[PDB]
Amino acid sequence: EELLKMWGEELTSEASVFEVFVLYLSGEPNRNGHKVTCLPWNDEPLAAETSLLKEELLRVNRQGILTINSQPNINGKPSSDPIVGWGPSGGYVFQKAYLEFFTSRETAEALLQVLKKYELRVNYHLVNVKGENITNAPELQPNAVTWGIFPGREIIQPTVVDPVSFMFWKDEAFALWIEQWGKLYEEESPSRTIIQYIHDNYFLVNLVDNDFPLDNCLWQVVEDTLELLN
Amino acid sequence: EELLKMWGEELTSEASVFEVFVLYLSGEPNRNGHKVTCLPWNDEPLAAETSLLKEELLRVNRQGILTINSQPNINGKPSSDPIVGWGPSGGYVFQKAYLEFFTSRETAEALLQVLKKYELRVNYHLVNVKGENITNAPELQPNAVTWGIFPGREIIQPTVVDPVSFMFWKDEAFALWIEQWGKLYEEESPSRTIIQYIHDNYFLVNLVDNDFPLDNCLWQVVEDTLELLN
Ligand SMILES: Nc1ncnc2c1ncn2[C@@H]1O[C@H](CSCC[C@H](N)C(=O)O)[C@@H](O)[C@H]1O
Ligand SMILES: Nc1ncnc2c1ncn2[C@@H]1O[C@H](CSCC[C@H](N)C(=O)O)[C@@H](O)[C@H]1O
Repeated sequence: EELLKMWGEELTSEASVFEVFVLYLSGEPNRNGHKVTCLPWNDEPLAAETSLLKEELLRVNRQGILTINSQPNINGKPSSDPIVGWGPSGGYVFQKAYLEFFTSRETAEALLQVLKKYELRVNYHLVNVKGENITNAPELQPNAVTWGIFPGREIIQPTVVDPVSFMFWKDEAFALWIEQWGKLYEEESPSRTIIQYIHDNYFLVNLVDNDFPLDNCLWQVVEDTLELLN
Repeated sequence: EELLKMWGEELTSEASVFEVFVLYLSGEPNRNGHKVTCLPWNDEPLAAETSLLKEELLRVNRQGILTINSQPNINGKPSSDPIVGWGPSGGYVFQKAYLEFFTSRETAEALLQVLKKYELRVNYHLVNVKGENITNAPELQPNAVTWGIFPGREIIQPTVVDPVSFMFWKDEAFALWIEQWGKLYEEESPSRTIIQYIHDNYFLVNLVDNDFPLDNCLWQVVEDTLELLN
């Protein structure tokens, strides 16, 4: 009853879903006065590194690019930074920019068309519930996205985007629609209709911008998809 | 006969050894008109990254800090750079500054005294033929000194300074004096005296500055040792 109170008692349209993600990312309550304190993929409030890319995420989600995971790029910041720092003291820490999101088939086709402009810079991975796995991943090999350099030590790379492990995550990612939000609504409801439509027709998408020394391209990539579509 | 022609037919003093290293590092011939084209540890001309730190090495060796291996610090330069670049195209490549050298016991004690000022920033390792291994190495663990970040890929760290492997290199490093320069001179020669003295009384020393984003400290560390000594 508390989940169904924050995610809306009944969805009017896709817009309702778009708002549930925008109200998770902003601090604002819905029209009923309740904050979206979690989503099926998160169960938590955001980690503090998202403070670096909040407005951007607001803008992206307001369009229907439904982000479920993210990362700022970090260019060798002090390992003591309370926002991004980790590991032993006196080192440096690094990140690639990363974005994980669901999309409509229409927006997925517009994104595949725009990713031709960014092919070598951005690793991408689109998939849907029937398969149709599309990725530019080198030989289906991991991509490092977080690492740290520490005094007297080897490099530590704690975090990766593996195209093989993503295909096990896919099975959670799409089933968390029906199993935790669909089964929350009535069987025959237009709400269930909406959620079953999103369970079937949407693409899960992952992007990684490999140029961590530069400004993040992923926001311009999505602006370029909304240009092409609009 | 060709080695003994370039390393000098007979050493007057330690100064003679100091000059053989300075004439390896500069392009200049000795007083006899012959270039030092190699040393016992190298068998080759320098790699092009030394162009970035030549004058510095000239200055260091002119004092008796006999460098046998070195590296500039590199802060995420294009992986396509003909000087420093390596691996797949479109990535970034990184280095810590590194210096490997022999020293007199007097200069080794002056360096141990000055390394107290740089303790956390500079990894150091001194050793001599009897043992007397001194290092600040974390739990006797490797230190990364070269690495690269490439699109779609994990980090590659091709090059390390391992405090355990250094103790196998030690046995070459000191024996290459007697086995390739000492046995080049006569048995009873003052030249053999000189080389046996350097085979026994000198310390092999390795330093690594871990702050690759900053200007290299190692040159000021050696200036600080020549201040203390002088
Ligand atoms: N709905 C959502 N949209 C965008 N980002 C989200 C999100 N829910 C969680 N996140 C973010 O996803 C990230 C998980 S942590 C990612 C790993 C970490 N940056 C590393 O350094 O290895 C956090 O920043 C979290 O705030
Ligand atoms: N006598 C000497 N003094 C100082 N440096 C030397 C030297 N003889 C060789 N070198 C240097 O030692 C280095 C060996 S290559 C070191 C590894 C490489 N920089 C990496 O990126 O992993 C070369 O730069 C070479 O020019």
